[PDB]
Amino acid sequence: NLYFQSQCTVRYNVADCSHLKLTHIPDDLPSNITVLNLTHNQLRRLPPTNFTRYSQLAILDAGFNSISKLEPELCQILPLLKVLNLQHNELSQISDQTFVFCTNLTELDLMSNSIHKIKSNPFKNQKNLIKLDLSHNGLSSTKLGTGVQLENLQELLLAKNKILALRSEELEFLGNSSLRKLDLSSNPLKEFSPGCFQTIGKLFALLLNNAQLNPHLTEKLCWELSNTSIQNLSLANNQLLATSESTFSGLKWTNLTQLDLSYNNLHDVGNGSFSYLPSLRYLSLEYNNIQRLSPRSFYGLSNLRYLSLKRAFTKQSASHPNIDDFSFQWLKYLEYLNMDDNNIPSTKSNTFTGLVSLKYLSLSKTFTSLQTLTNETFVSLAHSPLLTLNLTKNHISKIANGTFSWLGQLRILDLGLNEIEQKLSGQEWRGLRNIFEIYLSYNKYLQLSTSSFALVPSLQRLMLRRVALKNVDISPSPFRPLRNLTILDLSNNNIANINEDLLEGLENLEILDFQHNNLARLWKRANPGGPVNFLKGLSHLHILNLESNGLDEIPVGVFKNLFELKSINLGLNNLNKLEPFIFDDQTSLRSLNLQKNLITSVEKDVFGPPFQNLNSLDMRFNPFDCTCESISWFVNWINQTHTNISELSTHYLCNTPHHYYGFPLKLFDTSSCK
Amino acid sequence: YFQSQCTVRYNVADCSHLKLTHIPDDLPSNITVLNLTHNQLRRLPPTNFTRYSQLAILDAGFNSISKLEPELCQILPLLKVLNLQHNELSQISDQTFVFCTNLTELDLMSNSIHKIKSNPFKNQKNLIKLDLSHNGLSSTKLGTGVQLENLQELLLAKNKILALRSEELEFLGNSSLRKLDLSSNPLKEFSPGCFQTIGKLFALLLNNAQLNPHLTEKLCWELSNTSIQNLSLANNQLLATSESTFSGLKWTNLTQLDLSYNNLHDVGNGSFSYLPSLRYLSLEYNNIQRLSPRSFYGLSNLRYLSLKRAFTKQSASHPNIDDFSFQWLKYLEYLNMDDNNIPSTKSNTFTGLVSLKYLSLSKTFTSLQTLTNETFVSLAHSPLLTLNLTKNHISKIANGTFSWLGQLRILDLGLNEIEQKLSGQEWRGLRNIFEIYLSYNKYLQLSTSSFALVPSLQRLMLRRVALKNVDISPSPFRPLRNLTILDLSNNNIANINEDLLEGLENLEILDFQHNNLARLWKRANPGGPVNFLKGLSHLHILNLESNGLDEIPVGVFKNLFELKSINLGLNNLNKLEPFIFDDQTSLRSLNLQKNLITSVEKDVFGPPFQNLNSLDMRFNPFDCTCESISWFVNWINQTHTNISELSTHYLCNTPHHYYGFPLKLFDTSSC
RNA sequence: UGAAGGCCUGUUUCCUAGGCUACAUACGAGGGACCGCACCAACCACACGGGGCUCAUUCUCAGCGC
Repeated sequence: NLYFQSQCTVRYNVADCSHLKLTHIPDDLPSNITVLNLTHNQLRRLPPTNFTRYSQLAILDAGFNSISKLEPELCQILPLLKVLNLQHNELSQISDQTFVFCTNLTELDLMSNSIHKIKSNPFKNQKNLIKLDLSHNGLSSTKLGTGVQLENLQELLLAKNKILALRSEELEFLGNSSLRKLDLSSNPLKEFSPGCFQTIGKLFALLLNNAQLNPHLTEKLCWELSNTSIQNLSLANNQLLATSESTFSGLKWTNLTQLDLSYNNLHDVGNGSFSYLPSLRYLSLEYNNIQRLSPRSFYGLSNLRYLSLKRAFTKQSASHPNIDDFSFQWLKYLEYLNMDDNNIPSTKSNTFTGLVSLKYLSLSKTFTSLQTLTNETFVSLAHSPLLTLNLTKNHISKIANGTFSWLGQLRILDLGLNEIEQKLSGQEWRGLRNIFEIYLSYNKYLQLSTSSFALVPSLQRLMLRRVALKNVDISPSPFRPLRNLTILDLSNNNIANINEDLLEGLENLEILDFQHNNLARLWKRANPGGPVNFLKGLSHLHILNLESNGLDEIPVGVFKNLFELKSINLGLNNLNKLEPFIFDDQTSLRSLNLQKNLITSVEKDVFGPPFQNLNSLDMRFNPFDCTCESISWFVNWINQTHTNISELSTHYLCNTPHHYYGFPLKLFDTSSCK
Repeated sequence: YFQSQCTVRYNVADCSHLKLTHIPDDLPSNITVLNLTHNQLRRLPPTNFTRYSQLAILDAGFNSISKLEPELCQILPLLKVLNLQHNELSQISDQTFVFCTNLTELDLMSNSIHKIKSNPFKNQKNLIKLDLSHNGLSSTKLGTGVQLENLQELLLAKNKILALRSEELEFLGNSSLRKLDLSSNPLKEFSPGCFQTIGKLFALLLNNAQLNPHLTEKLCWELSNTSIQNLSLANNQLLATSESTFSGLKWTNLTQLDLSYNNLHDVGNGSFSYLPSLRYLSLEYNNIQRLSPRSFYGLSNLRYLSLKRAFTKQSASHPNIDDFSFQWLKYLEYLNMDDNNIPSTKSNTFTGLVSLKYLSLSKTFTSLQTLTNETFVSLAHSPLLTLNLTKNHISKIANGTFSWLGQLRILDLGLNEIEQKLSGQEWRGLRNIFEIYLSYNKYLQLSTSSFALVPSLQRLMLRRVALKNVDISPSPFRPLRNLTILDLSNNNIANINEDLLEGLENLEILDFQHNNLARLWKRANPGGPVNFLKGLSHLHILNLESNGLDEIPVGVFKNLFELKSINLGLNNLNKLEPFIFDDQTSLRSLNLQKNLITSVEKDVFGPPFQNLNSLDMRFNPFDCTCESISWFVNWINQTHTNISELSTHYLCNTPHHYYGFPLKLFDTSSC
């Protein structure tokens, strides 16, 4: 799509003029503008005179053009300039006089230009520069001056260049400038001269992603990083195939906080390799090939508070990863441990010993040979105040009675996307006196029973999507004990029969999702038994979704006294007949969806009440009757209501009476009908 | 959806899928058909049909009928065809079919007649096609005297017949059976005289009958000395064959023989020596391991043969057809050989095939990758007329590979990995070529002398081949004086010199889609607007879809008086130069869907609209003002042209007061 | 010259991604004889949009070297 039209859509002092194949600078624009998003055009230069119209510009974005030369007069003509952007342009030379007049500049970007060299003090007048960018413009020396300059610099970026080493002298121009992010990623460094980083005033973060490092190189690097204030350090995308004690020997004189080692094919962690980081707090090990772990692998990290292991262990191949017991006895303050995407065979009897502060534990798709959660696979976690356990995608097939007898402090439990297939006798949840949510969606099937949920009265949420439930109509209802339940998602299970005892006593329920369950027959005027009213006394219902159940007649009385309903979704059904006064008690309705039905007439004795305060209505794809007797009131309401109706003009068509087959509803003439 | 009283038609009252329980009577008395298929009827009282004694064929399939009445026949004396499949009948008494005599076809397929003991078909002297397939029978006996004199097509599939007694078939003494279906019956015995007892037997189907070489040997020894012409043996355990396997067939004028789906493993030496009249043979979906020059010995009269998926799979076990394999099939004319794993063609494989005309090789090879000047020496003595060679991963051809097939007409080379510069010598010798199929290859580099050696070409397909070197003078297509179709489509042609297509006076179809030739058409004109459609006066259908066009030059359609279809969909046309279609008066089809057209004026669309039969211009941001669409909307109100999806896909995206307004609903009076 | 880039056009691939189709299979009702219809679900197939990426040959830079 396009419709970029001729002139650019000018807005409130933000004149975006992207993708217009411009060649000149537009001048007609008001003199009160502060922004010029000139991105994505084919300009050749910026004459500093064609901007005399508006000396009110604040930020200039001229990225994605073919600018080859800037002029010093541009700065003085635009004295209120703060941010400049010239990425993906074709500059080649920066003279000593170019940036002389720009002094209110704070951010300056020159990313994909071609400054192969710089030999001057061109940033002298830049006492307000905060974020300087030079990433990917083919440089070969980090030197940008000879005296202490850029006093208030804050975020320097030098990615994708041809820097070969960091001389001690070619960085001394940062004597008293607090660098808070020094990006140097993807620079083929080969040497770190002594004093290379100590010369900077303050250094906080440092990015050396894709810098082709090796253990020797990073050893020299770390020996040159000591005795500074570094706090974040990343080493992604390297050849750090191994580590030992001497690898990070230099880091002992720093208050390091983060350390990223992702994407290194890190193969074997040496014994005590982190003994020198008693302040590390955020560690990553993602996407590597750790073969084994020993109780010395994490020795000394007595102060960690986060750790990721997502895809950290070797692949499946007959080579299988092996984390031996007592591996985490040192991480006495750890609280989060992601362990997704691994191939650990199963949990041993002491794996998580000593983790007396673990709170959040994820295990999504970490196992290959579990298939059964017995009462001993979690004995190692008996001493951890857990608050979450993500266990999706493990091909779990069955659970034993009292597996979770240990996690007496758990809140959320995730069991979705497995092959659980058993009768929930109710003893599986033994001990979870503090459970708060349980996630069972996407399993094979479960056979509920009267005493299934009796052991977890404090439950508050419950998800049973696509689980193909059975034995759902049993008295008393298995849900009766859950006095504190609020959400229910008993959806996409295909429930043929719903005894009306279900949901009795769940007074606190607020969300009920009951889609794709083919409960059609239950609603009937033919009534083998009196029309079911399972929505008996849930007075706290807000959103009730009964979509795609082949409904064709809602009994009168099912919505009686549910005064707080906010959204009703009855889409994808066969409703055509609408009993009078079905929505008499729904006055707070804010959302109503009856799309994709067989409704032919929209009368007032049904839709008045809900229409009285509606904010959003969706009733498209319906064979409306285009006669004033069937739609006159509706069309009037459409003419005089402020409700948000989506796709009004195109998806409200009458399939009758041919004289109007295709006629837009809103266009229906109503005058001569009374 | 829509159900209601069934949609009655001209004396054909279809009332399917209505969950009926009674028989409708309101229907006229001039009806001849009742398609009562797919309902829930329990039975058919022969009195509720008294209304119309004019019925001719009754279709009561897919119901729950449990009993019919003899009075039904006499109440409906003009009944000819009956159908009761997937019903639940259980017993056929001697009096049920007594009054039906004008019956010709009778079907009782999925009923439950576990037994029949009477002469119930006595009054059936007009029965032609009787069906009893899949109703749980255990004896083919249907009577005791010669009955069903004019029977013609008997079916007995999916039953529990265990053998064919000589006596339990004698009720067909003088009835010419022309199709005796017995598929999927676990036969174990063939008593002597089993088939000779029938008057005449022409075809016989024994599909899925669990046969073995011994069983079929006894069968064939009991089939001799009859008039059988077609015989099928699909889906069996015929794991091997020898000379004695078909020893009995020597006394028959057999014509067809199907052996598909048998895991047929090894053809014995001379195993077909007894069929000097076989004319249509099949061997599909088996596991022939090897072929010997004796494998087809004696079949001196064959005229068709399929080998699709006949050879063993890839596994290190590879099929091997040795040389001189077809020296006996001196009258063969068709040979399908799809889906095999023959490594390559030897130097004598097709020797002796001096009558082969149609040869297919679609996906038969695995290790060809190069068609040299010797892979077809074995075909030097065959008047071929087709060669299907798709899906062989061919990578390159040598000069003069086709120097042998001097009588070929159609050549198929699509769906391969051909990647070379067509120097022009590849087609050496094809002085009679008629069509060449090159679509779906890697890429070809054309040259001035590419097609110079095949002047008699008439069709040419170059779809998705990613052409290069297309603008060279003179055009490589210039020599093809007889070309008619061109399909130079989906190749992305940046530059088209206007010399191309000059002299192809006989061209009728040009397909030029998905080629992003946008720039060529331009008013800015680096060079004068290209007019490659210079003098093709025989053009009928011209498809230039999806090329990012935004301005057609004036003069490109001048004097092409026979154009019948123009497809300019999926472009960026918004501006329409006056009088672009002045010479297109015979236009029958016009497609301008999915464009940026905003106004439809008369000085452009008058002429084409004058005689149009079909127009497609949907998905366009029409201007809903009478100045832009008034004439169009009037024409829509007063024209008989076929416009598809008129009422829903012709919406104005302007001027908001009408955003979404159906075009046809646009009021025009006050303009 | 080569190398390098932003502008429009579009070619291929990749999914994701939706809807619609089509197929077997299943849970149900209801009728029925000793196994045929409606609702629903998932399944895979087919057609077509929609989201990323990778090529095209044009419109124009520079930096030259000589």
